[PDB]
Amino acid sequence: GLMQFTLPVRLCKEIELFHFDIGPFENMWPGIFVYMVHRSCGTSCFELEKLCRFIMSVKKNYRRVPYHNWKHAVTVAHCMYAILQNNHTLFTDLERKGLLIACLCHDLDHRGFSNSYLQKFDHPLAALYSTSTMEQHHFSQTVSILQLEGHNIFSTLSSSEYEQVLEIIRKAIIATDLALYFGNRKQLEEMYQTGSLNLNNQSHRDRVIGLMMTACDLCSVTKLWPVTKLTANDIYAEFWAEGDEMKKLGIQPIPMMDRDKKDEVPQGQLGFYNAVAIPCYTTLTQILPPTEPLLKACRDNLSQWEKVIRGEE
Ligand SMILES: Cc1nc(OCc2nc(-c3ccccc3)cn2C)c2ncn(C)c2n1
Ligand SMILES: [Mg+2]
Ligand SMILES: [Zn+2]
Repeated sequence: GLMQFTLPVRLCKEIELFHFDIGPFENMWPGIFVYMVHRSCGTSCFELEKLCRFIMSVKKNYRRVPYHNWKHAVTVAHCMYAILQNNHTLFTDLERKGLLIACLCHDLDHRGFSNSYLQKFDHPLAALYSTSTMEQHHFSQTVSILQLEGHNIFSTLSSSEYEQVLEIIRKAIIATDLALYFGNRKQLEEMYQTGSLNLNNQSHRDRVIGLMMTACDLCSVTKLWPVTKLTANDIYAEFWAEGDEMKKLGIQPIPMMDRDKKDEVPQGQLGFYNAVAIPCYTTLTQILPPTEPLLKACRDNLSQWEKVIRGEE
């Protein structure tokens, strides 16, 4: 009970900032997550022993893929920590509990391939889950790990609080299917502008948590430029492997995934910032004003990709 995680001074300070990078020391990432749960949620949200066992089972179930790996899990949870800490009073006790766990679990057992690739391959997961294929898998893997002996971090919740938190997690993880983000953000855009947005309406809160999940998931575009740029290499290492596997099925991949079209990456990043990232953080900032630093960092990174295209880097 009296056992805090403490971080070295630089991390204790920088972890509070949206643009924090969790570092290359994998052994510190569990501690960083527990620290974040303790500050976000409280020192008795979870039994430390069960939480430590849950974290290590989650870690084991992330694969050694270039991008959709344990580092991404913890990175996405940190962005959620920063959103929750800057919006203290807007979220319930259950939501704070559920959303850091959701973020840690959101890409469990990811193979480095898109929903499209699984469907074109005719992977068994594409028969079991016809839409949001990997995301329904990720939720399935989260429930599996929660049911291991000694891994039920929610055991101290009442029956209906348990049902509510697993429902928060399920929706939060499904919302990371980027195919669903575009319509979710359009509806939030409409609701905010006509003034119908009501955070006491559960269907509206679901939508806002969905958008928070997209914001945390895309948060590589909200880091300092050297982090954004080096993370983009890991992102494209997966896309280009998927592209190779598309070519093995006799399907020309989209250019994003074709390593033969590396030269078009900077123009492809502009499209991504303009069509996905900037609109994501703009609507998030309209709904949750203290998340503005994410939008500001995203715009700075857009300007850096604009400089790459102008051959100034
Ligand atoms: C940082 C980042 N970038 C992404 O896509 C960039 C992207 N490159 C292209 C492209 C590249 C080369 C040639 C032609 C087109 C298109 N587009 C959308 C992401 N997609 C999902 N996530 C999480 C992403 N995060
Ligand atoms: Mg995912
Ligand atoms: Zn993700």
